[PDB]
Amino acid sequence: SWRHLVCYLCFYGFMAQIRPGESFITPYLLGPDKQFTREQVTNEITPVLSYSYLAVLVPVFLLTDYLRYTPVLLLQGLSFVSVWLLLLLGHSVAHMQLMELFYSVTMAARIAYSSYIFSLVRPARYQRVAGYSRAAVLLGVFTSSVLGQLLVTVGRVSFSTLNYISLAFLTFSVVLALFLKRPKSVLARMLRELGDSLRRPQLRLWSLWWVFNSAGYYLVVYYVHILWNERVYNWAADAASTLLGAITSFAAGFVKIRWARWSKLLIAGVTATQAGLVFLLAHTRHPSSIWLCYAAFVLFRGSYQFLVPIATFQIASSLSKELCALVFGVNTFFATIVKTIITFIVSDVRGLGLPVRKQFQLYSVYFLILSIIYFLGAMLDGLRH
Ligand SMILES: CN1c2c(nc(N)[nH]c2=O)NC[C@@H]1CNc1ccc(C(=O)N[C@@H](CCC(=O)O)C(=O)O)cc1
Repeated sequence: SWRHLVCYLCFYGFMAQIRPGESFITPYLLGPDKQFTREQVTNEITPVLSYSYLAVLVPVFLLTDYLRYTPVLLLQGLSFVSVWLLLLLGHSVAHMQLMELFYSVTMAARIAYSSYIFSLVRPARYQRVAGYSRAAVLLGVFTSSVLGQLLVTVGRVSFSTLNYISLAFLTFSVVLALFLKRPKSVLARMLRELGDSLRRPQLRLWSLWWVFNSAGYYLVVYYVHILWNERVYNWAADAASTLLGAITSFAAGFVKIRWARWSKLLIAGVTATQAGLVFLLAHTRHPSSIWLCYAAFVLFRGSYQFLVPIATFQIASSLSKELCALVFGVNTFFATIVKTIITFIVSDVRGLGLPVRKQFQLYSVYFLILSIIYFLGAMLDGLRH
């Protein structure tokens, strides 16, 4: 299986992220297809995603490496199929809450594929496979967005037919996941090994990056989404951003930079670049600079997605046991915790309610201080002689 091991896995990663009808879930609900209201979707349906995500991210990471990453990938595929079954056949708001819960389950289980990538290949070329995997996933997301948008805009396709197409694609993704090769008080032993592994320098630094920079990137992405929502150029920017992320993840898969040294400077410079990109993003105004702003966000996802195929790799090379998925899940869970803490701090009305521009200035400052802390840490241990 020289061709059936990593090529097939990246093929499945690409085809499992194809969902032409995913990007139009809201407008499909708000129309002469479900007869929903904006208030119903934005109170009783959308927050169910957040509730379920920061509840189901825990068991998924806790047991995902125990059952060898294949059954939970099949569960993610079946959960996408269940999401689209609820979408095609759902009237009460309870069914849409169930659909949001299942979509949250898939979002939680993405880490399972992220770690199954490392569980398959031999622990030597981890980086070159992480890059390929992230590139395949981002190509899948970009293809899904492009296909859905061109099907609804260039062609004349009703949302029902698009959702049927997406259901067929998800069924094929489940069929593809069926054939994946399954690799070879447990909680106390796992926690002890987790604490033992966190003492390593590279794993510690990159886990901190995943906890903080990923949370910042999620916050920035969601708030650019709401800011642009608050039109064809929106999908154009999102698709271009995903494409640049895929290209940069492939490049990171090809990167040869040493990691014992010349690594903290790398993360510091990448985070500083992200801070500058958000800095430019916040202060765009009525003039055509918005177009230039449209580029900056793309470069934003051209930076964070340049480090995920590296970070995961650098965590896969520092975990002696087969706990490469528990650490990824802990990092994602804590990133979600940090993101929701910040959202409670600023986004909510009961919190420090500020305009979106103020939020983006605050995120620029937060990325800048993260990069400054990383730079200070790099300089503190620079000599050690
Ligand atoms: C279905 N969800 C939803 C909706 N719209 C409504 N009205 N209700 C919903 O529940 N639109 C899609 C949304 C899903 N929300 C999200 C949240 C995060 C990501 C997300 O993780 N995007 C990745 C892109 C790359 C990838 O998929 O791996 C990211 O980097 O943020 C996707 C959808």
